[PDB]
Amino acid sequence: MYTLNWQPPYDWSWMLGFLAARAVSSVETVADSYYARSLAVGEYRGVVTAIPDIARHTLHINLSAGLEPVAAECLAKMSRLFDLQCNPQIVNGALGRLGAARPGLRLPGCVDAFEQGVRAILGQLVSVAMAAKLTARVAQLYGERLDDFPEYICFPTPQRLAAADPQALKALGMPLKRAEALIHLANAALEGTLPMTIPGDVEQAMKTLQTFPGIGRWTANYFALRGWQAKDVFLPDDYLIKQRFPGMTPAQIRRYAERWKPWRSYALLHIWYTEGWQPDEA
Amino acid sequence: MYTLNWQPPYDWSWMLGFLAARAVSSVETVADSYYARSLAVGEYRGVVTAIPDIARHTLHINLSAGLEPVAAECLAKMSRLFDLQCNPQIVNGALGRLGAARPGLRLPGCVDAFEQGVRAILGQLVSVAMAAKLTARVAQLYGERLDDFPEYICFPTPQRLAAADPQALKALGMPLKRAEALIHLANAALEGTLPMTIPGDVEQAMKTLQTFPGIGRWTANYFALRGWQAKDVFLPDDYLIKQRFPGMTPAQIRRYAERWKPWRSYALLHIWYTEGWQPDEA
Amino acid sequence: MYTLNWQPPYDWSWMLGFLAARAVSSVETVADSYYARSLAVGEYRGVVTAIPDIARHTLHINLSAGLEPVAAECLAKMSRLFDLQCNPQIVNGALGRLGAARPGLRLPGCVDAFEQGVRAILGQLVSVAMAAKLTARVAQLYGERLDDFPEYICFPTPQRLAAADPQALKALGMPLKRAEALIHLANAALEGTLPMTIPGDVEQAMKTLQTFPGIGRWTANYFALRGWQAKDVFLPDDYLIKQRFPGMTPAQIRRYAERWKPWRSYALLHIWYTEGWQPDEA
Amino acid sequence: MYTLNWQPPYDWSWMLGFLAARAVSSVETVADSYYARSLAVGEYRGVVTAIPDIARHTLHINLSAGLEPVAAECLAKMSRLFDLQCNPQIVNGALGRLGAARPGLRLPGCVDAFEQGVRAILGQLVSVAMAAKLTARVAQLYGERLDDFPEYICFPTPQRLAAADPQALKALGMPLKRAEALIHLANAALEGTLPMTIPGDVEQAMKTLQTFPGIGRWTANYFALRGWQAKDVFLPDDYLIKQRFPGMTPAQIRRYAERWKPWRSYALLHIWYTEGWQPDEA
DNA sequence: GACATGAGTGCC
DNA sequence: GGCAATCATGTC
DNA sequence: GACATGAGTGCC
DNA sequence: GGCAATCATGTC
Repeated sequence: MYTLNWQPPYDWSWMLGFLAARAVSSVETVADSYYARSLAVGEYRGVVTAIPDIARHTLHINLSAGLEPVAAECLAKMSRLFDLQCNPQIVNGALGRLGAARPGLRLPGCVDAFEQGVRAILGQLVSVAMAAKLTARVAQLYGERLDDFPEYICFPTPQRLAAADPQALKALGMPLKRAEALIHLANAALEGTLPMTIPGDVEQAMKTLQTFPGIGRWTANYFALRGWQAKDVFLPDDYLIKQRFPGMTPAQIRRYAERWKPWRSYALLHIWYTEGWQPDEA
Repeated sequence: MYTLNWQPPYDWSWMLGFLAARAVSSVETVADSYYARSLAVGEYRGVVTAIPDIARHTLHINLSAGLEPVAAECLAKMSRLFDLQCNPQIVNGALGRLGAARPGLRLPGCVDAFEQGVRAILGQLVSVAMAAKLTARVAQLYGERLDDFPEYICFPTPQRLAAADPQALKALGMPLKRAEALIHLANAALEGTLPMTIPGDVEQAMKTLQTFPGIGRWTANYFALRGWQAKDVFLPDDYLIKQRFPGMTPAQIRRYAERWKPWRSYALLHIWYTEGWQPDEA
Repeated sequence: MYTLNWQPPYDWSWMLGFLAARAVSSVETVADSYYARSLAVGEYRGVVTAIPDIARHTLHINLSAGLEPVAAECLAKMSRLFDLQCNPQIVNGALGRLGAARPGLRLPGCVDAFEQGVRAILGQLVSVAMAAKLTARVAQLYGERLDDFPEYICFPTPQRLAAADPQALKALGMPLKRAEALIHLANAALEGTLPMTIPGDVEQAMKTLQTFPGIGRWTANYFALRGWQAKDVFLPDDYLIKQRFPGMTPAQIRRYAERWKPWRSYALLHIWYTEGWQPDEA
Repeated sequence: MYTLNWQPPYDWSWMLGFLAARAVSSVETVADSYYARSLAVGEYRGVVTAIPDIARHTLHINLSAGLEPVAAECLAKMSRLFDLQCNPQIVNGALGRLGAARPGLRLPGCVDAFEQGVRAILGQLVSVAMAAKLTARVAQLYGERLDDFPEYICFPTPQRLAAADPQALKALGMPLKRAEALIHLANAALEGTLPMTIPGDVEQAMKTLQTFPGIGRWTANYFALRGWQAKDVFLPDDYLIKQRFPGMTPAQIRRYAERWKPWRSYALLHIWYTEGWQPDEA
């Protein structure tokens, strides 16, 4: 129905693949040719379906009737999720060899900063697959089911999770601390204390984010990267990243990563997805 | 040349007139058949042209090339400015009598919360046409002029204002306290403390806003109304509103306005634009 | 055994009466010729007896064996409770007529500032008689009994009250907020945040005290007066004072009392103890 | 004139030696048989003279005419300075072997926490003799000369040091952060933030102190020991202490020191004044 | 991974 | 020796 | 209009 | 009494 453009190349299989690994049952549905999920903009709700068109370098977006009133916001959330803004020539030109194997690579965003904030926290310690499980369990117990599309459920809203009983969330498979970290976030979301869009000083904002309980530096970075689509953040505390920089302390990795400014976020994605990558034999 | 929907009726004449009066020279061009303004989204920028199609309840948005990479957000920004989501048959069904004269009334949003915040501040105590002229100076001094369209210039950014010399701001025609309010506001925008989108608890967010130097309740209320497009806020401290409710205290005005919950903002605009309106003998 | 002197005149009759009215059962005992109470200084506990000898205008102080190791402090405490440093000639000479009906008048101090802090809060609203009874129940429930004097019980320490159950204190016949105020006051004392001795800037010190939940301007003033024996503070919010200055508002009473600087605390006691008194209608 | 008791044994030779090496010229005088210093309690000033009587197990105190109105507090001040409360049988029964060589060891206190605070900071990273001269300058540059004893000057008051040129102090012989440490300490003293008497939670109180500029864990430890006469603190970060535990780290020392609870303050003193001391090689 | 403890360094 | 910036431990 | 004072009122 | 909400009032 609605259509947006993007600049080639765009590695849709890599992206869909990435979203598929982390998809949340009842919330999203990922296939090799499309992506679809529940979505709530204020009191408006429905199902969004994104269908890429390679030959045309266009993305077709359909919205169920309930979302039509806020169509444009839905589109903007979709464009942030898929990084339609990216100019591969600029980024690939800057990274050189690091991104030559997958020039279509994009930064997987999100459709809602609050949701991404919840996703990032439950992503702590556990595995990608396991986090998706847990999130799926939190969506289950706290999300609203779409009247018009029963199969789908909306990601839990801030007001709902802010009222949740720490004990209940704990019961789902997380320490009490983690559950408290979630409740605190929902409240910050309600008060306007959790930046919902990228802030002017990502560094300062991430720092402030770290005063939140349950949110350490890994969570704040990963959150800025996904929740804000911050393009210049590396994840030196990341598990897989420690594996890509054998025997290197976080500050070492951070300093090494500096050579990729101002597209560090993109370099991170490349390192993550380069099987045998290893620092330069220098 | 994208297109967005709107439900009828929609009083474009009234909407353009509202924006026209507050149009900031070099930023916005307001004619009776179209709206156009410079627009900056991150590093992306250009000019936006909005053309209403009464013919079939549609809004045609044109984007210059420099904004195409972020077309989606641009459209979202416009939908918030023109209140495209509004279902007038629902609002007027609630306001009844009060909105029967101008059923096509809409809430004039903004295209950026920070900009709107700056406008709210520079709108304090002075006349409408005055705030406009004054704001245009600020835009002229701290704005980034477009290369694609030289005639236009982008609204100041938070980093540019956060770094402004207070006195230099004062010299433009405002007290120092106001020049300082702007600077604080920009900082808050820089570190993610100024909610850029409507928060879950508008009351709470407004309370917090009032702790900002230069921001009192009238400014908070007004900011929430236009900056977040909050639909249920009234301005009992407004100059004109006080005239509409002869000899009533803010609390009394607010008690009275409760009859229009949950659409107090619409009620507010109708009362603002209804010369000679007076309260019932309730 | 121990002896401390004073400068005449001293209205022991009044001093003992005042104290007798506010005496806490099991804690203090007030006769017409002597005063006595339980007393703890660190881990040193015992009973103190003070017998004033008008004839030789000296104060007889006897100490149970348990306090002998910290005798001097016990002495300094009795001297603050009885204001033996007072030079009646300097005060009665700076007050004129106000201090004539009883020039022996002394500022009734306290034996421990935390204790006085508790007494100040429990003294809120209720009569002097009820405050006493209420304070008696707090002592009985959290107090420390002296192994050598089972009739006597030590006033609750911060360690016990800081750990107290809000509902337990409430059950003694006080609002939940008052109980919460006590618990907080205790924590401050544990943390070292409650001035246990008169601070250089009583004004600033009191202002800070008012940020304590449950402590308003009245409690702070009365606390400064009794707990720090600050000699220049008035109680313009005091109920009885309000009646001594009919028609006047807090600040007017406060503007009037400035005439008695820097001995406003004494003036307060005098105006307090003169049923007739009334201001001079300027 | 006034007499205070103490329990044997009491190493007066050592005590006076400790105070003599830290004696501030113009403030205090120390001799083989007595101690004497300026003393200010409110607007009352004068000279205090302490003379020990070994025959009677007593300390004789003499006050100059200007301190008589507050004699008892003066006495209490001397008692805290000379640790008259100490029961050597208890401390030695606990320290065992460690204090067997000088069972008359006492904890040298102070006559005022603020002063002690100032001395703690002025003694940072310098020799006892230098801190003495340095403090001496500070005393003369901001003190209160006694009219009845011209060569004696009262230690600077918090108000006087609060309102002091941060450069003038530097001039006397200290860094910039050094003088700012004083000025801050003074303000804290003016508003009642610096505990003047031992708090119920020494650990927590010290933690807060470390948030004071210029006041680190060492000063906070040494301040608790001398200014509050806390009896169970230790100084693992002390230069001399480190050498008494060759190699060991602040945490290891700290842990070995626990064997002396609840009298670590005493253990410390014995270790400071026992040269060839070294822990059990075990 | 978040978080408090503790321990290098290393500079005014 | 106050004080900012890392690492390495060790529960939750 | 923001923003300190200061009062009233009403409900803990 | 504490305290939040509310209503002038004077200043910038």
